[PDB]
Amino acid sequence: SGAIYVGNYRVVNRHLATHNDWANLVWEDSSRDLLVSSTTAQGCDTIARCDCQTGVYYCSSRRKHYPVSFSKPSLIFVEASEYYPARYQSHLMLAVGHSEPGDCGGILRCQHGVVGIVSTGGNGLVGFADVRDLLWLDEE
Ligand SMILES: O=C(NC1CC1)c1ccc2c(c1)OCO2
Ligand SMILES: [Zn+2]
Repeated sequence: SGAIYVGNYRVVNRHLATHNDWANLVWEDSSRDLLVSSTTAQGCDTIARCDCQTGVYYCSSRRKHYPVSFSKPSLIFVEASEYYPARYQSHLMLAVGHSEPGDCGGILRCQHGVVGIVSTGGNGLVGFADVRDLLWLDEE
């Protein structure tokens, strides 16, 4: 599990999105596994506007932050998880690391701030849903 809190906006994996998230929807995309919902109390995180391929992610199926090199956001054949079938996911940045289903929502961060959240995990690869192209989060 896990969310980003960029102001009064909560960023989560679309597949972990709660009834409250859907009842306070702002934007969602199934091909990315992203959804953003409105909050009443403000959060403590900032989004990265950059082309970094290095950072640190949180891996809940280990309780560790791991430093990683990660691939640029792309259309990636993911395969059967507990929460999706085998399929392509868009804007998925890839790194070599531990990612099980429940790791989803772990933050990937660089020197520029939050890069994205864990979305995918298979064959010793962790996949992150990029949020860097979503420029509209910082304002409004
Ligand atoms: O190891 C993977 N998981 C599923 C095969 C079981 C995996 C397969 C294809 C990918 C990928 C990850 O990231 C870029 O495209
Ligand atoms: Zn960066």
